Amino acid sequence: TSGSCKGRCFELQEVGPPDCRCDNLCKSYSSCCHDFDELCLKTARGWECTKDRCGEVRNEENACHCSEDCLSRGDCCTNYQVVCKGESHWVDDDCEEIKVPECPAGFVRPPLIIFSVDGFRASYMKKGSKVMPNIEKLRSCGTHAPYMRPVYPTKTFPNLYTLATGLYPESHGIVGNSMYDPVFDASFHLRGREKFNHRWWGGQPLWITATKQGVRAGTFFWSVSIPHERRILTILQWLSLPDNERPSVYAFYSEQPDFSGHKYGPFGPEMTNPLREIDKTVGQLMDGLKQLRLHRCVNVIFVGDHGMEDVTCDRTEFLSNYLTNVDDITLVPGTLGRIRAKSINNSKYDPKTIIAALTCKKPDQHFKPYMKQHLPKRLHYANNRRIEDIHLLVDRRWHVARKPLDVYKKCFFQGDHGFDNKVNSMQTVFVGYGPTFKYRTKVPPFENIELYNVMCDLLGLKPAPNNGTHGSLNHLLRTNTFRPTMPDEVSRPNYPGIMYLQSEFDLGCTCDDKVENKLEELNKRLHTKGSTKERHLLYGRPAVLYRTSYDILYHTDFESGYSEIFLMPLWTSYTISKQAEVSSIPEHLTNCVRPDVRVSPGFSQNCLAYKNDKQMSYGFLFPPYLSSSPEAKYDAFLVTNMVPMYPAFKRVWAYFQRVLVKKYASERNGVNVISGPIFDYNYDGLRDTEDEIKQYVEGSSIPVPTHYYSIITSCLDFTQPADKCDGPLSVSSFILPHRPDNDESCNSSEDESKWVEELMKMHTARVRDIEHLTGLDFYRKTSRSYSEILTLKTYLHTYESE
Ligand SMILES: *[C@@H]1O[C@H](CO)[C@@H](O[C@@H]2O[C@H](CO)[C@@H](O[C@@H]3O[C@H](CO[C@H]4O[C@H](CO)[C@@H](O)[C@H](O[C@H]5O[C@H](CO)[C@@H](O)[C@H](O)[C@@H]5O[C@H]5O[C@H](CO)[C@@H](O)[C@H](O)[C@@H]5O)[C@@H]4O)[C@@H](O)[C@H](O[C@H]4O[C@H](CO)[C@@H](O)[C@H](O)[C@@H]4O[C@H]4O[C@H](CO)[C@@H](O)[C@H](O)[C@@H]4O)[C@@H]3O)[C@H](O)[C@H]2NC(C)=O)[C@H](O)[C@H]1NC(C)=O
Ligand SMILES: CC(C)(C)C(=O)Nc1cc(C#N)ccc1COC(=O)N1C[C@@H]2CN(C(=O)c3ccc4[nH]nnc4c3)C[C@H]2C1
Ligand SMILES: CC(C)(C)C(=O)Nc1cc(C#N)ccc1COC(=O)N1C[C@@H]2CN(C(=O)c3ccc4[nH]nnc4c3)C[C@H]2C1
Ligand SMILES: [Ca+2]
Ligand SMILES: [K+]
Ligand code: NA
Ligand SMILES: [Zn+2]
Repeated sequence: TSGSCKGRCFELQEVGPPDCRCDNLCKSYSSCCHDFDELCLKTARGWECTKDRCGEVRNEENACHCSEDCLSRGDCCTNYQVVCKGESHWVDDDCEEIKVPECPAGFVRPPLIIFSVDGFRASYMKKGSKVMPNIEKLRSCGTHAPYMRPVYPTKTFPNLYTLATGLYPESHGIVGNSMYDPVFDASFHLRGREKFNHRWWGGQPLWITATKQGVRAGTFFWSVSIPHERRILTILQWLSLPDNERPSVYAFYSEQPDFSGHKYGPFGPEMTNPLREIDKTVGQLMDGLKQLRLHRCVNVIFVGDHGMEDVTCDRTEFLSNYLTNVDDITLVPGTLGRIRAKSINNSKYDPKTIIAALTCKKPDQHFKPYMKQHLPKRLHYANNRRIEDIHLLVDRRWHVARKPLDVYKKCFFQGDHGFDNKVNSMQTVFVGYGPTFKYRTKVPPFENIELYNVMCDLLGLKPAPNNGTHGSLNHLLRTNTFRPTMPDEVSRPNYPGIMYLQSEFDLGCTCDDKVENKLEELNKRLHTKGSTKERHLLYGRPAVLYRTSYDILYHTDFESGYSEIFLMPLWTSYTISKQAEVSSIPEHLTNCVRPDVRVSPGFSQNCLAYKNDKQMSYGFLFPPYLSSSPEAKYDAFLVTNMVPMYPAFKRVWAYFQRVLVKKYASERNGVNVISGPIFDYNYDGLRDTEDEIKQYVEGSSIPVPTHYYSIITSCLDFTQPADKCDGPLSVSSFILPHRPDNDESCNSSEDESKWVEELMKMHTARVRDIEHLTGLDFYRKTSRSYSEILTLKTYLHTYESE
């Protein structure tokens, strides 16, 4: 470490060791040159020009300069021009639209500066507005969302690395603020050097995507000791490098307001200061850019990782209050719980009994236990060996801790984060400002997984495969690199006619249906042939994006895509107008299941299988309850409308079909509903192939769904009915887990009106989540632009307050 940093402070291109370093990571590696702080971390005279300093003789020891050569040397204090040249601060200037990039010669593309702020809760934009004039100018003049949804867990590393990669934590591998990997036999902590081993960090983050494609990056790590002022001056110096050396993408990171927020709560009186400070740093950057003539050239993204909630020690739940075998578990504690065996050499560890002991045990309990595969699918928090089989979702405002000793042998804090990512307090911020973003534009809330695609667009890069839906944020941008196209249908449907006689079927099924007009039979003929298909299929048939064998089946009240491989529909589509009336399954038709004369015995389910199977009953995708007439109801009992359902789950499903659909049709002015099965036995969030199914209705080839979905669409303008909508659509969807019990809902021994809807809300989902899980592609035929449809497909209905 004997070498010098002279003239190589914060050098971008790296050197070969044991040879001393001068970059942000050097303190962490103990590899800094002995003159690092002296040369690279000057502080003399502070950060601002004062009037007396103007035009001075250059003293190389000052932190920044007011000397005449400073603009060209690229190292003035950010307020130099204001003080020494009578320029105005960036914030005081009117905002003027940036129609085209106004860049100095040599700039091949507008730079991107990612200004990331830790714990910057969405509502600070309104609530701290009086003290954040620079940020508020960015926000009102550029493009902003009311809030941006983080990913689960709403911790710092999982979310910054999601921003950088477009990946769910389960895919990028940073699934928590601390992690045990069972194959590394290693722990990853906020403290320590293990976290610096590359083996934890999957996917391809923006700085690597940028390099691999010939675009240079400034640092995406800043030392905690390096003050924010020196961080801004470093970015400003790099922006003054020669064309061949100068990076195109930059990052800034603020520890605030998160650092304070943990101490004082999200709205503690001590929070106003951190917000003033962040604002001042933004002011410095914008003043700096304006000096360099870059303030109408650079795209600036102001983005937070997660919000902040009120959490205190006395609001902790202790596992020792639930389990007696509390010493046989390791818990990752806090705003989420992850339990594994304290030792794998122990074959006396039983997760089922742990779960059981943690379920609805206290009238008011503030967490809920889940096997990871049972977590709401919208959290995408299962497909990683680092995520423990046992998970606890903790209520907002609470903590889980193992024993009382852990909170008083380790009250300090008033704020925390990490809860479910639909929680209002966890929402964070997005503002984009620059030539490539729109002018004075509000966009709807979106998920942070979408940004990697946009940052690649902004930089002319081709994104690595990721979890955003590329095009879903084209409406943020003035000019678009990416023009999305609908994927091609892989399998085209069959359209079978009447090909089988009743007596050919031997399904163990029975129906009371043999009751004694010519016009009446041509009417019904037109039905089985797609007459009301434009009423029940409002957005075109979904496209199957994989290779398979399936039949389109028309009926009076509904239309389906019936899979000959899975022996049940992939999808069933139907419209319930506001006027539509509910009826009951008449008594003689309770056990009614009818063969479908369009589909072979061999590609049909049978009732026998359901008899012999003591666990499994069955339900219907189009609900009998909602048939338009007594004759049409017979359609609802076709064996091709049937699906396997646990009796426990039928309680949920029956309430949704009998009560909730009609309610939605009344509130929304008609709804269109597409429901179907989902198979995700390997919990990867993607459609299972046949050979992945772990469970069949006993002694049959009838596969059992892990989940059931519905997509419920209507007109955004609810003065128009769902079936005659001229403009933007409105959607909400869910993916309900197909479970043999209702342990998840503590009050399920009450009437369905007390719990079912609360459960469905918990399992709300994006249409895009259902697409991954089914291999289907929806909304193929609408009057809407494809970009708008992508936005709709990424929409999540969250059921939170405002
Ligand atoms: C969100 O977006 C992401 C990104 O697009 C989606 O994830 C992708 O999904 C693909 C499908 O699951 C998957 O493709 C597979 O890749 C296998 C090789 O994987 C390596 O290479 C890639 C490319 O560089 C790399 O990204 C991978 O990185 C993973 O693994 C390491 C750890 O080992 C981590 O550093 C990293 O975080 C990442 O981990 C994640 O992925 C793995 C699985 O890949 C998970 O297990 C982890 O939990 C974690 O989430 C890897 O370095 C490739 O071998 C596969 O090919 C198999 O299948 C094809 C079918 O086409 C077939 O030709 C072969 O038979 C082959 O099977 C053989 O191997 C089997 C497995 O051992 C064996 O059982 C068989 O018998 C066969 O011998 C496959 O193509 C892709 O890797 C990931 N990418 C990422 C970044 O995660 C994700 O699905 C999206 N999510 C949603 C909800 O939509
Ligand atoms: C992997 C990495 C470097 C974190 C990353 O992706 N960074 C990235 C991507 C983009 C983007 N896109 C934009 C900016 C960046 C900026 O990163 C950085 O300089 N750092 C962020 C780390 C946060 N941190 C903590 O110790 C911490 C831990 C637990 C906490 N709870 N509550 N507050 C916490 C703070 C050290 C800071 C170093
Ligand atoms: C630069 C980057 C990748 C954004 C980063 O710092 N990421 C990050 C932030 C935090 C934190 N906090 C925690 C973990 C991570 C992820 O780590 C990684 O994947 N890597 C970082 C290692 C740095 N490195 C070097 O050879 C090196 C470079 C510069 C040096 N100066 N002095 N000694 C040095 C040694 C190989 C990189 C692999
Ligand atoms: Ca799957
Ligand atoms: K049964
Ligand atoms: Na229950
Ligand atoms: Zn924090």
